[PDB]
Amino acid sequence: AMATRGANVIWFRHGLRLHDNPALLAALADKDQGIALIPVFIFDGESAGTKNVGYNRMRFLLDSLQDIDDQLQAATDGRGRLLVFEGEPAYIFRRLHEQVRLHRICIEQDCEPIWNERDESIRSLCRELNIDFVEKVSHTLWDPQLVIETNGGIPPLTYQMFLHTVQIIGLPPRPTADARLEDATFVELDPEFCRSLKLFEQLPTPEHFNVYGDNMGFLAKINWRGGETQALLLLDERLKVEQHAFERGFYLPNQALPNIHDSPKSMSAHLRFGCLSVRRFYWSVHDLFKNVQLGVQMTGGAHITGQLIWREYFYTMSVNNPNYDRMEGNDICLSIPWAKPNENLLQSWRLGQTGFPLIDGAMRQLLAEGWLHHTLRNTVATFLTRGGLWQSWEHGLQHFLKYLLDADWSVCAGNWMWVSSSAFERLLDSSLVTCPVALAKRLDPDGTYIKQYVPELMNVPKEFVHEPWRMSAEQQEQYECLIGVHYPERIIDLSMAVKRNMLAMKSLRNSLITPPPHCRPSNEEEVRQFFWLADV
Amino acid sequence: ATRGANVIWFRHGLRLHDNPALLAALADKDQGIALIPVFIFDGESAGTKNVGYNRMRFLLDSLQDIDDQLQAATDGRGRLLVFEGEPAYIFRRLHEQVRLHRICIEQDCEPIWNERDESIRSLCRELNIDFVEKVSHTLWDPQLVIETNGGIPPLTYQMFLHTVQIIGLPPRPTADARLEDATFVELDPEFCRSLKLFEQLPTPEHFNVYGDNMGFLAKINWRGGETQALLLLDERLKVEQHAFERGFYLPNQALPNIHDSPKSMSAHLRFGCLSVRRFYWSVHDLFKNVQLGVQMTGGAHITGQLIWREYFYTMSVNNPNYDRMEGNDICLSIPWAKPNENLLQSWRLGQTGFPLIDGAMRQLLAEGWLHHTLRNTVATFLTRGGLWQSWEHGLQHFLKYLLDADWSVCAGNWMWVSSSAFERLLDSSLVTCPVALAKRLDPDGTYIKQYVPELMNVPKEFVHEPWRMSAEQQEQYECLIGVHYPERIIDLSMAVKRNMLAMKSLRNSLITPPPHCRPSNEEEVRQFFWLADV
Ligand SMILES: Cc1cc2nc3c(=O)[nH]c(=O)nc-3n(C[C@H](O)[C@H](O)[C@H](O)COP(=O)(O)OP(=O)(O)OC[C@H]3O[C@@H](n4cnc5c(N)ncnc54)[C@H](O)[C@@H]3O)c2cc1C
Ligand SMILES: Cc1cc2nc3c(=O)[nH]c(=O)nc-3n(C[C@H](O)[C@H](O)[C@H](O)COP(=O)(O)OP(=O)(O)OC[C@H]3O[C@@H](n4cnc5c(N)ncnc54)[C@H](O)[C@@H]3O)c2cc1C
Ligand SMILES: [N+]
Ligand SMILES: [N+]
Ligand code: NA
Repeated sequence: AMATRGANVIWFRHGLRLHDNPALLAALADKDQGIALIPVFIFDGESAGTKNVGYNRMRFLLDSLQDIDDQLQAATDGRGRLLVFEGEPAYIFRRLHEQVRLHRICIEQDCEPIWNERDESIRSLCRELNIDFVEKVSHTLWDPQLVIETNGGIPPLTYQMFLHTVQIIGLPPRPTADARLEDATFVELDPEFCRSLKLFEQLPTPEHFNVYGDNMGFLAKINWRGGETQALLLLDERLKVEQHAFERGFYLPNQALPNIHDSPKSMSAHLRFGCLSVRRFYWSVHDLFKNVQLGVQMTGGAHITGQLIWREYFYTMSVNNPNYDRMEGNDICLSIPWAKPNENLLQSWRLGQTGFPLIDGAMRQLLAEGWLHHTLRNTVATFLTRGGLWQSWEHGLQHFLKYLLDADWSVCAGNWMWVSSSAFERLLDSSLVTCPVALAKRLDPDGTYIKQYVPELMNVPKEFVHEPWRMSAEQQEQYECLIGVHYPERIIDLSMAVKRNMLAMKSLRNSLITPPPHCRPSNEEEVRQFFWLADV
Repeated sequence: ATRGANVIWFRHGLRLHDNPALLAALADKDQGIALIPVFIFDGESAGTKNVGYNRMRFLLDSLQDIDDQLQAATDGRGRLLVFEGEPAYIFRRLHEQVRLHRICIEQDCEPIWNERDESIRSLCRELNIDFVEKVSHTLWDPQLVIETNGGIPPLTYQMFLHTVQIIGLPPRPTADARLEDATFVELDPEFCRSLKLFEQLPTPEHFNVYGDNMGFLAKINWRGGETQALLLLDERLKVEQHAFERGFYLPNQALPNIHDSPKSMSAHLRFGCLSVRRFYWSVHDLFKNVQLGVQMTGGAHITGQLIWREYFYTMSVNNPNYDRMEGNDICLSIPWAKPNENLLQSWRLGQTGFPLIDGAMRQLLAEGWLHHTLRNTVATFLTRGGLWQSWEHGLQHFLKYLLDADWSVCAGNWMWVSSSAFERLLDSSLVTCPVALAKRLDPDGTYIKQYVPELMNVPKEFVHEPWRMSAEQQEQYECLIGVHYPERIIDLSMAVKRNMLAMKSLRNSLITPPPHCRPSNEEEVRQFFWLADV
C-alpha cells in the first residue's frame, strides 16, 4: 500500500544537517499525498571525502551521521531513520526504486568537479527511471555558477575580485525554514533486500573501512564532536564571543596575537560537512549587528563574515577546474620549478622531525588531532614550499587532505596554491613570513605549545626551547636533549634556502615578464592580515 | 521704506553650502525680501578672544572667501557686511534703517555662546523679528542626543555611538543656496561709518594681532575658506578611495605621518568652511553602494573621526565649566603641581630639551597645526606623563595658537588624555617616552631637524638623544647641550615614578570611579594614541 504510494530520497553526502536543507524540504513537499521520505547516506569510497581519509576525519563524519540518525528518531517517535549503505549509488538507487517507487531524489549540490562523475551517473539514472533529480544549492553562500557567470564566465582569482563580483549580485539567500518531520512517512524495506544491498544495522566504525586510530605513529586524539547538534552549540558560543569582541572595540584580528593554545572551538570541520549551514552562520552574524550598524561605520562581525567568503572564494574557483589540485594542466596556478620529490625531507616534514620546534609541533598536532590554527598552516606550508624545502605544494595538499578534520578539496588546494605559488607577491618571500623561530617566540613565548607537542624538549629551559641548537654540548647533556639524538638536527639551512628560493622566485618572475592570471593575494595588506603579521 | 530684509549672520558656519540658515534667510525672495549677509567682530565670535596671528588669518581668509563668492554669484550686487561692535547694538541700528523680518543663524551649541545668542533672542522678541536658528555645525542636534541618553551627555565615545545608533543617521546636507536672483540692501554711507562697517576686510594687526608667535615668524601653510575646504574634501575622498582599494581600514596598519602635507580640514570644520554633514555623507555615498551586509567597507575610520568631534561638542553643551577642573563635574579633580612659570614657558617655547616635544611645540607656534599623535605627546608630557602641571595651562596655550581650537574639542581632548586616572595604560612611560616615540615617528630625525634647527648637524645616531654626544662630538656638530640646545628640563624616569604614584593614590582615594570623560576601553586608547602593538 505505502510501497505502492512511493517515496522521495534525501541523499546526504555533504549537507549533514536537518536545518537549512532545501533538498530535504523538497523531499518532504509531497507529504500530503502520502509520499514517504527515505533519508540516505552511501559509503562510496568517495563521498564526503572518504577516498583519502584518516581516523580523525572518519570519526568526525561518523559522528555527524549518528547525529542525523538520532534527530530523525527523536522527531518521529522512532519511525524515521538514516539508511546507511555501502556500495555504488547508481546500483543502490536502481534496486531501491524496485522496492518502492522513487518520485524524487533530492541532493544538496556539490560544486567541486570531483563530484561531477558521481552526480552525472545519478542524473543519467533518473532519466532512465523517470525519477525527478532535485538539486538544491545550500553548501555555499551563493550559486557559484551565478558568481562565475556574473564575472564574465570565469572565476575570480583574487579575494577582492570575488567581493566585487558578489557586491554586484547582492546578499546571499537566507537559511530556509526548519523541516517538519512530525507527520512524515518512512518505508519498511524487505529485510532480505536490506541484507543484500548492504544496509548497515549499526553505524560502522572507522576500522570497518580499514581506518585505524593510528596516524603515522601517533595515537589519535579526538577533541572534536562532529554533527549538527554540536555545530549549533559552537555557533552560539562564537556569536557571544563576537558580541564581547565588538563591545571591547576589537574589529580586525591584528589587534590580538593568534592564539594557538586555544580550545577546540572552530567550526571548520562542521562547515566542511555541512553540519552547520554557512548561510545560517552568515545571517545570524549579520542580524546580530546590522540593527546597531550606523551607515558605513564599523560594526561587529565584519571579519568573521569575510572569513566565510574566503571559503566561498576557493570553492567557487574550483568549479570548472578538474586540475585544481595539481600544478600541471592547471591554468590558474603558476608553473614553478619545484625540486624533485625528496622522500626523506617529505617524511621528516610529515612526521614533525624537521628540527625546527614550531614546525615539528604543528605537524605532530596535525597527526594527533587533525586541526591547526590558520597561522600554523601558513608556517608549515611556507616551510614545505617557497620559504623552505622548495618541495611542491602538491605533497603538502595530499598530506593535509588525509589528516585534517576539514580538508575541503577546493579550500585546501586553494590555500596551498595561494600561499606557495604567488610568485609576484614579494612580501611572501620575506623572512618575517618565513622564519619559524621568530614566529615561535611570538606565538608561544614560554614554550607551552612546543613542549606539549614536542615532548623531548620538555626539560629545555625557555631560553633555548625555540632554538635548541644554540645549547652547548654540556647544556644538551644537562637537559637530556642531544641534537641529532633526542631531537633531530635541522633538516635544512633556512638562511641559504631563503636566499636560494628568493633568487628562484625572482628568476621565475623574470621569465614571465608579465603575470598571467593566477590564484593570488589581492594586495600586500591582504597578505598581512592573511598571515597575521606583526606591524613591521 | 518698509520692504524688509533677512539677516544671515555668520559666526561659525562660514560657507554657502549646506546652510539651512542661509536657505531660510533666502526663502522670502519671492516677496522681495532682501538678504543681508553679516559677520561681526564682537570680541569673541568665531573664537576671536584668545587668538593668535595664524588663526586670525585663517578666519579672515574664510570671510574673504564668502565675500568673493557672494560677489561672483550676483555680478557684484551681493556683499558680505562685516562690522566691529556689539551684535545687539548693531542689529538694533540696522533695523532702524531697514526692517528686519528674520535674523538667521547656524546654532552655536557651546555654552560660551549662550549669553551672546540670548541677547539677540531677547532683541528679536522686542522688535518683532523672527529669530531663526538651524542645526548644521554638528551632525545631529546635540540636544536630541542628550535627551536620548537620559538627559546627560555621554562621557564615553562608545556610549556616544550607542546613543546615536538609537537616533539613526544624521541629516543629509541641504541643497545649495540660490543667490543669483537675490536682492541686497544699500545702506546710508553715514550709517555705515557710525556703525563701523568695514570697507576692506581688516587685517589681523587691526585687532592688535601680529605675525610673531612667541618669537616665531608666522608660517602660513593653510588657506582658510569654503573654496579651499571643498578642494581638500575632494582630495581626501580620493585618498579614502585608494586606501580602501589597497586594503587599509583601521589604520593601526600605517604609521602616523607627522611630516605630511597640509591636507587636514580640522580648521575648516571648526569654522564651518566645510559642512560636517557634507563630509559625512560624501564618505558614506562613496562606499555604501558597494558595502555588503555587515562586511567592512571604505571610510569606516574617517566617519568615526567625525563622531569624535560630535562626542566632545555634545559633552560641553550644558557645562559652562567644561574648560576647567574645579566645578567641572565630568573631570576628576587631580592634584596637579602648582604653576611653575619657568617650566610652563619652557614647554610653550619648545625649550624642554626633548627633541620631539620641542619640535612639535615650535611647529605649533609657527604653523598652528599638529598631528594628533604630537598633540598627545606634548599633552601627556605637560601633565601626568611629565611635568605634572594642570591641563588648563595646556588648553589656554592650545586655544590661542591652534588653527582649529574648538573650545569643546580642545578642552575635551585635554581632559580625556590627561585626567583619565583609571586607564593605567596611559600611565606607562612607554606611551609617555618622547625619545622612543621620536625614533618611531621620526626615525631619521627629518621632522626634528626642521622645527629644531640647532640640531641640524647632529648625526642620525644622536639626533633623538643629543645629550649622548661626548664633549668632542657636541663641539664637532655645533650643538653644546645647555648652550645651543637646552638640557632636559626634567628627569623623566624619576618623574614617571613620582607621577604613577600620585595617580595610584588618586585612584585609591576614590574607592569607586565617578562619572568622568574617559576612554571607553583599552583598545580605544590604543587607537587614539596610535600605539605600536609592541
Ligand atoms: C595550507 C592551508 C590549508 C588549508 N586548508 C583548509 C581546509 O582544508 N579547509 C578549511 O576550511 N580551511 C583551510 N585553510 C584555511 C584556514 O586556516 C582554516 O579555515 C582556519 O584555520 C579555520 O579555523 P577557524 O574556524 O577558527 O577560522 P575562522 O577565522 O574563525 O573563520 C571561520 C571560517 O571561515 C572559513 N575560513 C577562514 N579562513 C579561511 C581561508 N583562509 N580559506 C577558506 N576559508 C576560510 C573557514 O570555514 C572557517 O571555519 C587552510 C589554510 C592553509 C594555509
Ligand atoms: C590635546 C589635544 C587637543 C586637541 N584639540 C583639538 C581641537 O582644538 N580641534 C580639533 O578639531 N581637534 C583637536 N584634537 C584632536 C585631533 O588631534 C585633531 O582633530 C586632528 O589632529 C586633526 O587632524 P586631521 O584632520 O588630519 O584628523 P583626521 O583623523 O583626518 O580626522 C578628521 C576630523 O575628525 C575630527 N577628529 C579627529 N580626531 C578627533 C579627536 N580626537 N577629537 C575630536 N575630533 C576629532 C576632526 O574634526 C578632524 O579634522 C586635539 C587632540 C588633543 C590630544
Ligand atoms: N547554507
Ligand atoms: N599681515
Ligand atoms: Na571550513
